[PDB]
Amino acid sequence: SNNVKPQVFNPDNVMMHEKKDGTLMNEFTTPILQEVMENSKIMQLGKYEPMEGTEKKFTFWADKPGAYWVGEGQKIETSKATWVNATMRAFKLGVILPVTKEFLNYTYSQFFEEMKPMIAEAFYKKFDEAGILNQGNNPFGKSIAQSIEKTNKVIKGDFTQDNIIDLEALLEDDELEANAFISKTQNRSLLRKIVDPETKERIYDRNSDSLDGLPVVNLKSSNLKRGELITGDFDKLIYGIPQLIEYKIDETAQLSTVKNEDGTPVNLFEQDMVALRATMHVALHIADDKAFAKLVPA
Amino acid sequence: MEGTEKKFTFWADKPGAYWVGEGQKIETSKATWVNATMRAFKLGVILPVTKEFLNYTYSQFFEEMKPMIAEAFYKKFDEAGILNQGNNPFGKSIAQSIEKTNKVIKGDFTQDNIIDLEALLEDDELEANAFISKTQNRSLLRKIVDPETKERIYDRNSDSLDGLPVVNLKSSNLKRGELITGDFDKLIYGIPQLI
Amino acid sequence: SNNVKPQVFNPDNVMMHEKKDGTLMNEFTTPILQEVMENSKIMQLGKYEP
Amino acid sequence: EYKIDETAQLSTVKNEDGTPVNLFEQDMVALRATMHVALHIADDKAFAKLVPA
Repeated sequence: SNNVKPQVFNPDNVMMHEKKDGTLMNEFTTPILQEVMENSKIMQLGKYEPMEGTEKKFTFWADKPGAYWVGEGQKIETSKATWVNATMRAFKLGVILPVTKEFLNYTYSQFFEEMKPMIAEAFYKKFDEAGILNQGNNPFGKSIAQSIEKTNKVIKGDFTQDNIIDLEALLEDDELEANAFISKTQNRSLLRKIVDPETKERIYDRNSDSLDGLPVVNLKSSNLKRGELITGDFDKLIYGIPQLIEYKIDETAQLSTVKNEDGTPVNLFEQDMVALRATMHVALHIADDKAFAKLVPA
Repeated sequence: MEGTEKKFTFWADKPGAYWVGEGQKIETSKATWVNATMRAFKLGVILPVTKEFLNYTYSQFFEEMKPMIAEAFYKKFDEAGILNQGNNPFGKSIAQSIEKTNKVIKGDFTQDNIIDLEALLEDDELEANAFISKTQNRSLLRKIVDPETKERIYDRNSDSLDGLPVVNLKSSNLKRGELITGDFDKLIYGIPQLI
Repeated sequence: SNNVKPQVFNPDNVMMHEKKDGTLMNEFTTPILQEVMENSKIMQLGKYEP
Repeated sequence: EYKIDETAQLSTVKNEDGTPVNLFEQDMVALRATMHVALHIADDKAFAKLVPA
């Protein structure tokens, strides 16, 4: 054939040195980032739990023995202890980034080293929005938002010291104490304008991002609406990581998920291409479905 | 700037990620970047003088006019880039961007409206940095009071509103009822040639 | 997609860590052979030829 | 001889939709074993058999 025009791909996920209009992309000015990389908020709030396999077992006390009053020479009676069990399993995150090897020579030599940070953020966000918000095809049967929905442990109404005290009070009604708040940064407008009419002191630190003395953590997600606030005992949210992010770089595989213009699968050896594969195994457990409560606009 | 134009490359998309079953196919995703560019324009004026005037009437005229020419340029630049006035040459200004994104409040000066006006930036994960004001707003700004605590948000001692600096335009185009908020690290200015 | 249930295969010769009912095979015990493996009878009886 | 491979395609095993199994996309491993072996019968008369009627 000796067809020298560049290859069209579907989807257009391949990075390329040459465009189909004939533009050839030398002297490329390396992009810069208007942002800082986000952490996992679950790895921030929750409790880490070492986990060697893809599954883990927990056992807890449930009943404690009694005692009796006995007269001299009366028969002493018996009593019984009891325990209960819980379990969590892991799921796998992954992505592939394909590159034409001209691109990696004549346009952006460092490309994969600059993607490695940006891949981690993508995994962390996928994990947080599953485990906090029940979003993004949550693989676990478990989340904060789903715990709240099964307990119906929800407050309705406006951000007020009235409703914010009631929100935390809803946890000690189950003999738990709140440890943090989850909110959407859009809504510190509302927290900034509530004050006690009696003592005339404000509940929210604009300076420290503390609400009612507890720390506030902000989600970047769009799924948590402005009027909504969540609180809980986050030591009851347990996570594990059987496999820290592993990267493989591959110069010879076939990618079936990207197709050539003629419909053939992309072959990395035969078409002179490279790809990066990242995978991570991550596990989530809500230790107590009652430990979380939500305030919602009516 | 090292010439009359500047150019910037910024990342525009992060790569996705997928939940993958046991032995299921992993899917692909891409990064992306976007380009922006900034160009200069020229300001100028000429001041003609009769030689008799410069000899007999006012010898230092040009040395003393230089400061006033400089001020005339700054007031032309500001009125083009803050407002959209003075037959603005550039593609866009703040008042252009506010009409396009429609981040405007209709209302009187109240603590609620001053807080909502900043909340219009928190909508988009941006934090307000300063205010731009008419100086004849000070009659309105000083009578804003918190009804519970009776705190006043305009610090008379520091020309500071809600703890943010206010900066005053001295132009006829910004009306007695109007106030502007932003993150001014997003204004970029360059000067290829000083006066 | 984000489809998390395990991959079905045909002929189904692939070894997998989890079953389609969701049983993850953690804490698995290494099998032990019931008989003992057979040698080649040809290699026992025949003449070798380098 | 044993060769272990982490990236090749297998064509003889197919996914639920009928696609071949790509070991790289699907995060898999395969062991290939091969051997060469040869046979000769120096005299075909040297063997005899008893068979039921």
